[PDB]
Amino acid sequence: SPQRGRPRLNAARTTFVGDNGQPLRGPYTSTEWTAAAPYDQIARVKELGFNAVHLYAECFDPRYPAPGSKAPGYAVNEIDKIVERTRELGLYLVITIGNGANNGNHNAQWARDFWKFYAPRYAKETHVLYEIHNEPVAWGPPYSSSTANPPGAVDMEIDVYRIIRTYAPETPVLLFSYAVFGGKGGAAEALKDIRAFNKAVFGNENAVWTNEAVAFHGYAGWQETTIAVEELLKAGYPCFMTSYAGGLDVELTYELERLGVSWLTFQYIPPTGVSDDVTKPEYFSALVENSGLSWTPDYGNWPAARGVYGNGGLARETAGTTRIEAEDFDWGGNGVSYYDTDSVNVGGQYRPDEGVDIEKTSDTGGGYNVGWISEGEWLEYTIRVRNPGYYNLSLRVAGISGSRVQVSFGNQDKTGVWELPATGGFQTWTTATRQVFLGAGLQKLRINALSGGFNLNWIELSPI
Ligand SMILES: OC[C@@H]1O[C@@H](O[C@@H]2[C@@H](O)[C@@H](O)OC[C@H]2O[C@@H]2OC[C@@H](O[C@@H]3OC[C@@H](O[C@@H]4OC[C@@H](O)[C@H](O)[C@H]4O)[C@H](O)[C@H]3O)[C@H](O)[C@H]2O)[C@H](O)[C@H]1O
Ligand SMILES: O[C@@H]1[C@@H](O)[C@@H](O)OC[C@@H]1O
Ligand SMILES: [Ca+2]
Ligand SMILES: [Ca+2]
Ligand SMILES: [Ca+2]
Repeated sequence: SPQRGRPRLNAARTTFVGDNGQPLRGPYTSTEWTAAAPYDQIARVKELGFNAVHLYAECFDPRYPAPGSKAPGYAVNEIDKIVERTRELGLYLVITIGNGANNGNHNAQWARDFWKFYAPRYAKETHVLYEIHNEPVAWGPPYSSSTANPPGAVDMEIDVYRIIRTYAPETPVLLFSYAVFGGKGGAAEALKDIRAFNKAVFGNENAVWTNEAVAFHGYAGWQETTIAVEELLKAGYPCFMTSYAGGLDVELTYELERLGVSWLTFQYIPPTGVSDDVTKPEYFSALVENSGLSWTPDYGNWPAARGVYGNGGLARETAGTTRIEAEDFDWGGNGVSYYDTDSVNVGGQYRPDEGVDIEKTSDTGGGYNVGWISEGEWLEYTIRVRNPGYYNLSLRVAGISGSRVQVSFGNQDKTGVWELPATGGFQTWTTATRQVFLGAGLQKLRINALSGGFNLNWIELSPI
């Protein structure tokens, strides 16, 4: 069977991982007011490096159970199709209740009845996880405050959890689905909610969860959301991102990858959804490609295996001058993180098992330079620009004759043709500088050798 094995908490207790130990990563679809996305459209997520699908299954009715209100269960035939199609495609599925125009709200009786019907229905589907309710409170913790808008969401979480565990004893549960989860303060407020949940459900405020995690969204922004997640992780509670958007929020994704946290992004499986289509490059694949983000996919060969050389495998951050040694190009290999015309490293130095040609340099500071740079060659360096704006881009270069380079950032040309002066010698060094406008974020710096005949020691960036 291609059916995926039950997700489980990882050893580090940071998130749910799959049957191969890898995080869950995926886009979303909806059966709230539309049919289930076709099989071939769901299949496309496998080629975009994903192994999961977020389903907004049904939208709640605030008026329920008043006359003419829409009851839960209306989409059952469409949800069954999503469950079957994900089963057969070897994908994980996270099912939740959506809100339509009523995000930051819920109807407790509607939620209890929804889960009463659906929990037993998919209990045995080992690829299916249950997320209690999307964004049930405007707009994050503490739900347990008597003045939360609206009140009683923790009672709903408790009640639905018990319903789920009665009929689906082994099914992973994602709790809270906080819209705005930000700062040490946010984590502290979430811990009030968690402690109250745990006391009611486990009889002990400090329960060690075996099959539950905190669902959250990214609307506090990447930095504050990352702080809040790190706090919650330190407190011993796993989490799972279920909805965020920047297109892909590359910055938060990078942080979640570092922290070992699974994620579902708010771009949709075609034909339809309320945001942006995940198969259009401008909303996902190009953002991943341009940034240098990498993970090992469950299916296919994309994204490429690559990353930062040195610096603990983390993106080199700008401030203040930031130096990137030419010899510290990203790992990933020929045609991926660099292109060299011969697979031998002719200089033999520093990285003898990659193709870039590297020699000891006599330049100030010593170390190494890239040499034997031939027309068409290129080198990539994954960096992170905190502050958007104009920077001085400096190349430390040498050459007997003049040469031409062009430098891209996130696959956008920032320099045009850049004529590098002859210095009269391959170890006679000069600094060439050009102003560039850089956008904020994780991005690959690419040196493109338009001609050969120059050596490159290092690259510098500093604000003008
Ligand atoms: O279908 C998914 C939808 O997304 C969920 O909200 C997310 C939230 O989880 C997080 O990721 O932040 C972004 C939120 O997205 C906003 O969601 C609401 C949406 O506007 C509503 O769109 C639906 C409209 O109504 C339906 O239209 C079709 C019709 O046939 C039906 O009867 C209508 O009810 C509604 O009036 C809009 O306010 C924004 O466009 C989007 O950015 C939601 O919980 C889930 O429903
Ligand atoms: O540094 C240079 C190299 O770039 C090449 O062009 O000739 C050999 C020297 O070591
Ligand atoms: Ca070579
Ligand atoms: Ca070369
Ligand atoms: Ca160097």
